[PDB]
Amino acid sequence: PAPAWTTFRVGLFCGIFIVLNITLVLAAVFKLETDRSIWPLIRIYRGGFLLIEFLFLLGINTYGWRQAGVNHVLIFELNPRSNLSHQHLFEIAGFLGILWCLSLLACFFAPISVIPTYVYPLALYGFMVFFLINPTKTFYYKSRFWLLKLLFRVFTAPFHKVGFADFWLADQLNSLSVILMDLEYMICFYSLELKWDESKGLLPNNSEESGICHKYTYGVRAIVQCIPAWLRFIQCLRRYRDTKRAFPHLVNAGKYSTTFFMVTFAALYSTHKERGHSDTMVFFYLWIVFYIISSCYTLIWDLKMDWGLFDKNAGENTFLREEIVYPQKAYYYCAIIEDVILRFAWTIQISITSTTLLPHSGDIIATVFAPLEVFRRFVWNFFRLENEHLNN
Amino acid sequence: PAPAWTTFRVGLFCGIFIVLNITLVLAAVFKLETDRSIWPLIRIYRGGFLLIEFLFLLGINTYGWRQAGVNHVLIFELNPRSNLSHQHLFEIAGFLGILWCLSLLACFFAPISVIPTYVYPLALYGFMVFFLINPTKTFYYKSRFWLLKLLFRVFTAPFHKVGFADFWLADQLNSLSVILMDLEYMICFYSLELKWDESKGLLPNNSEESGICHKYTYGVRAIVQCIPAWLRFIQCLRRYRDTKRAFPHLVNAGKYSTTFFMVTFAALYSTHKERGHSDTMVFFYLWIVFYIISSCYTLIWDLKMDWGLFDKNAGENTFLREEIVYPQKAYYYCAIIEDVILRFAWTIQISITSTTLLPHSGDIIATVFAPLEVFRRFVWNFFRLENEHLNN
Repeated sequence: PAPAWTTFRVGLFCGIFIVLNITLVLAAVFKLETDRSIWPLIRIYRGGFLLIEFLFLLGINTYGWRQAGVNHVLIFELNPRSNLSHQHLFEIAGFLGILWCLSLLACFFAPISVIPTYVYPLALYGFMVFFLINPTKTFYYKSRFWLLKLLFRVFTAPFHKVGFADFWLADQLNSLSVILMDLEYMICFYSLELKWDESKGLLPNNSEESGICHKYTYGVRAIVQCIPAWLRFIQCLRRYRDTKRAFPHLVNAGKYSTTFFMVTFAALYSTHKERGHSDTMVFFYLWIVFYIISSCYTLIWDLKMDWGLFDKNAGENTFLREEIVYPQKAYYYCAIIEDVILRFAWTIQISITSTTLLPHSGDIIATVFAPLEVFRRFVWNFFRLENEHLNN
Repeated sequence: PAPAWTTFRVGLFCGIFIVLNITLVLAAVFKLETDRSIWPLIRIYRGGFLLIEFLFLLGINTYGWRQAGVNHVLIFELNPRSNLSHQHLFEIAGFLGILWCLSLLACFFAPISVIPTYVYPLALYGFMVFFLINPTKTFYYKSRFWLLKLLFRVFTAPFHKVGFADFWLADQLNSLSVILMDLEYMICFYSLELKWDESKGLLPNNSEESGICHKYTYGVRAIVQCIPAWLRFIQCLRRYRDTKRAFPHLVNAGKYSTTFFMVTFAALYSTHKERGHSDTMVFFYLWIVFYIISSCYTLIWDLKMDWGLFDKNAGENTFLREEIVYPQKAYYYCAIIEDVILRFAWTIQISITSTTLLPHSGDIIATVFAPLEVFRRFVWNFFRLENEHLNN
């Protein structure tokens, strides 16, 4: 039984977040001057928005798991006597939303300072990380260090054994590639083009230094995008080498290997089109070919093995598995169809992120389609854990 | 314990109220011009602010009552199957505070509208009164219906039997004469003063006919002040008539008629000042006397019977009673020290809001001195019902 103080905190945070969003929308529509470049602001705050949203739906997921009766503490090897309820996740999400809204509003108005408007985002991300790395024995002194340990163990995956938590968190990271992409963008912007000992902050894009972060002449953007795929590929390879069972781990390695071919081919087509080479169209051709070969194959891995659906022993449960726990079948069907639709959109977003086509529109497309695969992951987790619980 | 939805609603409403208050303060500091008169607006919203503060303090009172272990249900003679915890009062107070802030902000800014400022208070108070008298079976139907029934019982006190709750709310209304005075000010302003078939709203007015609501006319200012005094007076007269006890029911007659004497002398003094007679200062002298015989008499009623301190069997509890249920006597000492200060100020406020003196500064004193008698009565309730429980 959660104390009422937690629920009161949840309500307080939700209300403050709601009004801050409303007033920030009003300030955006009214106070913003239209000539000044605005895109860097969204490219900076998109990561914060994505993380906050993901935390919220993770809380929803754990509440749903607890209500459905799926014993998840044992399969997560979590401590039964010390576990996090959804209310705490809601408080964390609300507090982060409050700080993000305040930071964006302060950047928007900027009454007075020494540096005009480019001081708040760094302090904001610093507050986030200091919350993450808090060494005191407070603020859920169990969850923070546990998450830090899991993150460090994932970051050095090829040496330690891989469990359920390891690959679960790795795949969750696989859907937040926009986080690290925007992080690298902010480093590149703040290190090379931005003059810290300067004023203003509306440098024209006609300048030669402009768009350097947008260009791929260094070639590290593709790598920084495909880190999670590499991590997952090497974890599944290590799992195979440990257990010596070829079929599942090799298929998983293939599914996670298609994406390096994706990004490498997209980058090569990009450099050949900017170089004006005569035969730039063939790499586009095999680009769509790899599109199909990756999408169709991640689809079959998702629907066949992950959820155990479309099985020939379905029986009376047509279009589902013989044994189910969630009573609403329409939720199953909607999840399948939406999963299919957004699977292609996810790799569309990857391609636009790593291709640098349509500078006017590509940023907008990435922005709109970023907060959708996170929703897909949220809905996916339900059925992944129900299947794993039934298998166990 | 209430369902967590209750606490969540309480937190949400409190947070939105805090954020609305702070943004209203910022807008007033920034947007408002100093030259333009603002006093009518604050005189309008004072009543709503006082009511909201009263509801909050009532919630705190009932929480403390339940915690201290006093059997308040029997003493109020309320049904045990339907009682309101502090959280319900908290959510109602937060809701009304939300609409109060929203209406004040709408009056303040008025970005796009047809009627600038002179419809919102009417709509707010109308919705409040409709909420009070909504005949449907929702939104705490029993509490509102019971309160309406007991209000009807109180307003016909000379005919109906008087009880504990009757005189309790009679006293609460006595300390809340400010809302009645402000309501009559609004009524006369809306009927005769304000310019209806015009625009903008408040405009500088220097004519003699302006400020008639600031004037006493003939008696329209004193009588509204002494409505609570007259009501409590006739309640005590009927009580004496039914039980036939001399001491308390006859001293309370002077208790509630001394304020009548004071307001009448205030009216005569203000009229003499308008006439400018030489003998006027004479009525000033007895004024102070008729000031004194009010406050120090009311005081000797409170500490001796209602709270019942200064008992001859005080013993170890210095200047207190021999039996105290509250843990610390520090609250008792604080109450005793604050009662004397706020009682005199209460009488001063009753004098000033009726004598129509100090035109440019008296209203400021009235505004600042309105929201403390509510706090005084909030302090009073604890000890009053505690002593009543001990008497029972």
